[PDB]
Amino acid sequence: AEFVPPPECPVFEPSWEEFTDPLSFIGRIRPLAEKTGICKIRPPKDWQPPFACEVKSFRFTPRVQRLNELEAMTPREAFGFEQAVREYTLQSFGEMADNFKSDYFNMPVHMVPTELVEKEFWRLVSSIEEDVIVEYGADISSKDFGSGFPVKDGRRKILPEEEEYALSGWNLNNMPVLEQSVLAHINKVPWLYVGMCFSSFCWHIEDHWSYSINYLHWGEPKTWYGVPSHAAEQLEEVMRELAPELFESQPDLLHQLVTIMNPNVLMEHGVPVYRTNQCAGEFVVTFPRAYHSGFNQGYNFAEAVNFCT
Ligand SMILES: CCCO[C@@H](c1cc2nccc(C(=O)O)c2[nH]1)c1ccccc1Cl
Ligand SMILES: [Mn+2]
Repeated sequence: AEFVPPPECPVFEPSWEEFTDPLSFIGRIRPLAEKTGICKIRPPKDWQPPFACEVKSFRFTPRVQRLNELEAMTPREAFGFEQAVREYTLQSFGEMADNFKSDYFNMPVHMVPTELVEKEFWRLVSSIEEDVIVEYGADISSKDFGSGFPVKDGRRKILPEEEEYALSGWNLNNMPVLEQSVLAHINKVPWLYVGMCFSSFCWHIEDHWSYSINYLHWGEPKTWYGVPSHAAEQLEEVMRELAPELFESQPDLLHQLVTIMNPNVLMEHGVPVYRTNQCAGEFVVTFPRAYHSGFNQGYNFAEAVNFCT
C-alpha cells in the first residue's frame, strides 16, 4: 500500500585527480551513469564553495503548487483563486518553510526521516480528501541576484580563497552551453530553485535532450527520481496510457508541465526508476533524454543548468 522507494542511483566520490575536469569525469562514468539516467557526485571534502548570492536584496514570488491538482480532475466554487503568489525574502521564505514542515509532522524539521516525507508526498499527490498546498521559488534566473557560485564579473567581491571556486570547472557558470550547429556559424545561464517541503518538479527531459548538472548549495535534501534514456519511450507510453485524455494529445513541451506520476506506477509497467537524496554540497547530473522528477525535503537552495559535450 505504502510507497516503495526505487533503488538508489550511482554515487561517485572522485579523488582530487578525477575532480580536475567535469567533462572528462562525466565521460568516464558514462558507461554506468547513462544506464541509470541520473547520478550523484560528491566533491572532495575540502571543496566548499561560498554562497555568493545577494542575500540582502534576494526577493522572489514563488509559484503555488497544489499537490493533488491532477487527482482532483476526477468544479469547486471560485476555482483558480485558491491562493495568490506573494513576495518573500530568503529569510521569510525559510521561516515559512520551516514552520510548515514542523507543523505538518509535529517534529523539528531535521528530525523528520527522508523516507517519511517521501511516503507522505506521494500519498498527498493521489489524495482526494486532503488538499495540501505549498510554494516553490522555481525558475529564478541567476542574472536577477547573482549565481550561488562566485563569478568574476566585477559585481560582487571575491575573497582570495574563493577565487578557486569562481574559476572551477564545477562552477555551473563555467559549464559549456554552446551547442554545435551550422546555424551557430551563420548567426544560457544557470537557474535557481528555492525549495520547501513537498515542493516538486514533474517528469521531463531537457530541451535538445541536453545534459544537465544540478548543485544543492545548502539546506535540506532534494529527492530525485530518474529513468535511463533507453526507457524514454517506455515512460512516454505509460504516460499516454494513464494521462487524462484532455492532456494525452498535448505536445510534450506542454504536457511536461503536468507530468506528475508515482514512480511505483512506472515500475509496475516495467520502467526502470532510480532515486537519490541529494544533500547540500552534492551534484546531480542528468544524462541525455533521461527523464527525471523529484521534490524537496525542506528549505533548500539549488542551482541548475543545461550543458553540452
Ligand atoms: C515549478 C518547478 C519547475 O520545474 C522545472 C524543473 C526542472 C528541473 N530539473 C531538475 C531539477 C529541478 C528542481 O526543481 O530542483 C527542476 N525543476 C520544470 C519541470 C518540468 C518541466 C519543465 C521545467 Cl523547467
Ligand atoms: Mn531538469
